[PDB]
Amino acid sequence: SFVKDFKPQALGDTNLFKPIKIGNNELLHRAVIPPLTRMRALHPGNIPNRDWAVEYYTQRAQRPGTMIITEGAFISPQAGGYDNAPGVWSEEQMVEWTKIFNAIHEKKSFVWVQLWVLGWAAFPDNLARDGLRYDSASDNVFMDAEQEAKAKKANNPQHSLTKDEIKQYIKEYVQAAKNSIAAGADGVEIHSANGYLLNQFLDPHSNTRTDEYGGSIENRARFTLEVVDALVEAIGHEKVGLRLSPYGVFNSMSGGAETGIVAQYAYVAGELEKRAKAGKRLAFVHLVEPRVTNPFLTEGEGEYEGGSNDFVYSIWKGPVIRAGNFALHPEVVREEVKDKRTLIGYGRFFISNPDLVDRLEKGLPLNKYDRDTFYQMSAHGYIDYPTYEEALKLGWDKK
Amino acid sequence: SFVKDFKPQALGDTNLFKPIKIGNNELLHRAVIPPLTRMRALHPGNIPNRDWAVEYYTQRAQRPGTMIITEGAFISPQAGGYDNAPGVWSEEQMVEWTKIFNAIHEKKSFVWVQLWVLGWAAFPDNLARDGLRYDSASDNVFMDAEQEAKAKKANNPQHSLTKDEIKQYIKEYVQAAKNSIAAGADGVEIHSANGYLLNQFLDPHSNTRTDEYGGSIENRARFTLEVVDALVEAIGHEKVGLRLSPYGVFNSMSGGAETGIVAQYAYVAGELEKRAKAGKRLAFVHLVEPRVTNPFLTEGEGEYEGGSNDFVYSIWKGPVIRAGNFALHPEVVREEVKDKRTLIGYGRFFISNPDLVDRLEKGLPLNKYDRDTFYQMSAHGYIDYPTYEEALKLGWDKK
Ligand SMILES: Cc1cc2nc3c(=O)[nH]c(=O)nc-3n(C[C@H](O)[C@H](O)[C@H](O)COP(=O)(O)O)c2cc1C
Ligand SMILES: Cc1cc2nc3c(=O)[nH]c(=O)nc-3n(C[C@H](O)[C@H](O)[C@H](O)COP(=O)(O)O)c2cc1C
Repeated sequence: SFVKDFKPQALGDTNLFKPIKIGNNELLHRAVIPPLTRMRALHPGNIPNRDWAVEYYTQRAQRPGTMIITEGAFISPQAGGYDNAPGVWSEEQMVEWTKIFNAIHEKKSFVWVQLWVLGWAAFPDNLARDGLRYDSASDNVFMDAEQEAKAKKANNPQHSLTKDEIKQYIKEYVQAAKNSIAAGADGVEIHSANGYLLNQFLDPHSNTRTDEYGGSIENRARFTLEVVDALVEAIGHEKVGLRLSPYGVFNSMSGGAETGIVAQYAYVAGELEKRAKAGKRLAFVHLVEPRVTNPFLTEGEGEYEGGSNDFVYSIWKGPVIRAGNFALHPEVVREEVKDKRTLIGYGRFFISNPDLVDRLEKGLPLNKYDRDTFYQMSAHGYIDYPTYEEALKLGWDKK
Repeated sequence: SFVKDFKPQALGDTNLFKPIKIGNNELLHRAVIPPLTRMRALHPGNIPNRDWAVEYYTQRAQRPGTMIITEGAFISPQAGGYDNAPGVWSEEQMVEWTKIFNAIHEKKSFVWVQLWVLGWAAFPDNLARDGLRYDSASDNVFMDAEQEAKAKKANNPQHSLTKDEIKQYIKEYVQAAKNSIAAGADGVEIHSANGYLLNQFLDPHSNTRTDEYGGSIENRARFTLEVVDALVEAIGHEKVGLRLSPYGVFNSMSGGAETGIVAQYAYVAGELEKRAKAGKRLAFVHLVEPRVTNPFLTEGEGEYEGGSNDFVYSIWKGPVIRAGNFALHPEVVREEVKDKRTLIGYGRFFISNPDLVDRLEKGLPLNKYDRDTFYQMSAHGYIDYPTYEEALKLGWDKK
């Protein structure tokens, strides 16, 4: 059905439909598809789903000029740990990502691969099966009880990375960014949000290191800015973006309770503008809003309103994509895009509305999403959500 | 005359007239008199002006319940360097500050002494006369040409403080805070703004030290937070406040051009809320707005609007006094005091309008200020600006 009690509002008279250029791409509108894990990749191999992934992405690439950021893709085996999310390190994987990049491009939209490394959010048993370590910034703080039980049972203890092992993750990040560009992607987004490895080094609760990768604002951001610097040398700054969640608490990050958290992220945004001055301005900064602190909570659960992402605008002066509970609040978006360099990420509603960009333009109803197939190895709940027309021929009240 | 083309607006229906408690004081309204140097103290001795200072302060303390922050007062001889600003280290000085504190208190208003240390803004010749060093965070960066000529001619070179000399400034800060409280002040404001010593240690352009007082966000804030910590142990946190100017460029500070500047100040605001959690919440944070980047520029000159002070509210959760070009913009104040823990500092217009708080309440015209007696050793331009009544009996159009 459509979202029952929502009152749509057309947004076509707003800057959400003005073109803007991001990197080398000329978006026709500013609604972007933020990275969404769906768990349909194939085990063994972390292969993009050979039966349904081109159609899913082809479908969401339908309104021309859309920026699409893929699911997070693992840069290498040690970076992974979930059997059914895709990676971007092997030939077999790059043969199905090429097919996907081309079909999006057939539709004249654009595609940015999110590079993902799990840290302590990985399942330590999977990793153990495969001979891999269970990594994190430190080893005396664990994500949670379940993860702790899981590592003891796999007998795969959490491991504090050595400098030489951080350096190998910087080697795999560069390779995986060269492989995505070589296969046809328009750019890569570095995932340094949502409690995954890079964010475990940025946060004071998960990073209790004493070396130059922890213990100060400057040392906690170091691994994230080496990765930005190696990928801007490897493939160019117009092909790189950075996702950050300042106030997120998913996967045991501190959020707003750490009184130091605005300084930690202000510092990253400042270094990123330092580089802009020296010529190397990244394509965009992507921010998860505090209005969603964990994406597995229903819209309106875990709004963190003792803090705001607006500080970033004072420091970074380039395009900002913002994501988090914007589809059921077009009144909030209308205000937000009055800013001229703000793009809006719509995540749960791009799952359920393949044609979200026309619905937003025209003010049409929105298809409800089914939270039970967000992760399922099915086509159902993946490629079978209907466009408005189809939902009308289906008679989703209105027939 | 009155400010010719201004259109007053009564503000009595706003939160600028709701009581609020700051430290131990219960302000009857939220317009506060920010620290204003006027150069009427006596040489030798840096004595408060024995003929006109009680009347000036008595006059501005007229509407009951006003918070008054004094002129900056030098904590000790080495902290000074201007002959005619007052200090708070000797018995002769404390005998005239007592008289002043009592007359403000007679009027049932409150008085907070600003503790001041000059660093490189001092005149190096004066200091040389007296046997004093010309201090700063470092010695290979000088404030400007004039200051540089002045030090060479006095042959009083800029000196990088040793740790032991920072420690002696922390001893004099505590003493001068105990002397003001012992003489009757309601509290002290630490001046760590406007390019003076503590702000020379906070800023990356003036602080090129390699030790633990420079070279990182954490080390540049260290001298400012030891001073906060020594005064909260010496006289209690409800008696201490901190003034900061994030975007100021007066006295050669970086302002908005340093891409690191929001992180540097976010970090100070975070440590200040860390302490609040441990019980020791300071009385207030006082911020100079970017709408005035140097106070010797006319209203509307040097507005810095590529940055905002609103980040501080995300981090510090206690009272905030904001100051900077608010008297000719009551429409901006109306919006700003919708926040429930915001006080407004009015500086050039409290010079010229002894009764500013009633004029603001009632929407009356404003007396122009005379910028040539801001610093003069005269009563004229100090205690002879008229109240509205007197300006009407004088016939300042309307008679
Ligand atoms: C099912 C699902 C999977 C997600 N997986 C990822 C991911 O791969 N990488 C990422 O950065 N964010 C991930 N997110 C977060 C979304 O990108 C987005 O920040 C948030 O859901 C947007 O809020 P919204 O859905 O209210 O628009 C995921 C969200 C959903 C709903
Ligand atoms: C004549 C004069 C002297 C000043 N001296 C000081 C001082 O002693 N300490 C301080 O922190 N600010 C000083 N200031 C700055 C004001 O406190 C205030 O931040 C700024 O002038 C307020 O802006 P406004 O005058 O537009 O209200 C001075 C300002 C003036 C106009």
